[PDB]
Amino acid sequence: MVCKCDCKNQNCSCNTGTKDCDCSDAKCCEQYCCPTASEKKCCKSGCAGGCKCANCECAQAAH
Ligand SMILES: [Cd+2]
Ligand SMILES: [Cd+2]
Ligand SMILES: [Cd+2]
Repeated sequence: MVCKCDCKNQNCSCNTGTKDCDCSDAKCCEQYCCPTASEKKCCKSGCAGGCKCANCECAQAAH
């Protein structure tokens, strides 16, 4: 329920893009791995860096 910004990620509804907590309408304060997963859910949320999903910015070869 809202991230209130000031998270441990980037481009996650904060003072660096959108207005304030605009990402989704239920969750956002998650621990993403890549910038293409913050509000793209390009990969399963929870990746603490270097996951495996090649479909995301982490690489290029599907997940
Ligand atoms: Cd991932
Ligand atoms: Cd990803
Ligand atoms: Cd990743």
